Amino acid sequence: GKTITGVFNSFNSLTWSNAATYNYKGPGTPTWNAVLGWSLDGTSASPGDTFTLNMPCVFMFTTSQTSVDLTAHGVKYATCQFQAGEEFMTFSTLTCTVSNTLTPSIKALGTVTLPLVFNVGGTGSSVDLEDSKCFTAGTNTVTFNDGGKKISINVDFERSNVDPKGYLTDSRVIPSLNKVSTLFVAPQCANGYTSGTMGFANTYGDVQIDCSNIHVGITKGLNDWNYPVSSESFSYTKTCSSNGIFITYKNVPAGYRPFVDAYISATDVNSYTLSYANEYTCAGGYWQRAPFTLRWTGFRNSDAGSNGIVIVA
Repeated sequence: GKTITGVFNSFNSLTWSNAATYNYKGPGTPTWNAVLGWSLDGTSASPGDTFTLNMPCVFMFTTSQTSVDLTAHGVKYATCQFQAGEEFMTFSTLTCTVSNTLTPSIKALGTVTLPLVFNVGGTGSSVDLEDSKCFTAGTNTVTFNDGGKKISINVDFERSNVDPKGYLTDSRVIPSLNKVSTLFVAPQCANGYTSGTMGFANTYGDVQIDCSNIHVGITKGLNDWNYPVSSESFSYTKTCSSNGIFITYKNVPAGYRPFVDAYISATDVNSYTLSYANEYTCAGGYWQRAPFTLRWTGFRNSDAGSNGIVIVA
């Protein structure tokens, strides 16, 4: 029937719950539990009606579930659907629907908790690049929307403990494609890069590179969690197979960091290994060829649930 608004009306709590062993409290590190207040009124809301909650800068929900129910006392008065932004968009949403239990008489209240990770960058995609300027370390204000009607809360974010002068890698799962997105940023040559090679290959036949979905570029500095803030182009040659992706670059400018990121499929996405190529000759003669191998593991999923109170009137 109608498309109601203002159901989610309060941002009660936004608290971190380290999913795995991350050594900092960042928005890009799971899991952040958003507790939101909701209220449905039978007099003004009818079964079938629909409401969206729009959540900017939220990458995905760190749960295997595809929906969460608004449940006041073992009873379900609405079903909500998770729509992760991932790499498709900069925001995620909750598309909900009123259940047939919400009769004119019934008024349901309560809270819902939502395991969410933010997108503070991670690839050259327009999506991550915009979302890479969404938060900064320290005290931040996070705002969700319900159709013109906003709910906000303050939260403290910590920067990364990894020193941004060395080589930097990260990884992040994309469930809607069964793909893991990984990143590689060469060590910092403060005055620019003369030459260099950089990439990553699979190890022992479990990893494959999605050649179609690569990004290669240079970043003018980085954001607080060691992710690219912008992707320009520069002078490289590109070799890419389903086995592994490598570039040989030249003629870099001071203040810029070269990076390469790509979609992959590994057998067990919560345990895999990659081999990284690493030469760089700085603007300064410091030629050094330092390849390595890095193992990548899993996150600890959480649950979305709700509780509530009902008033039969």
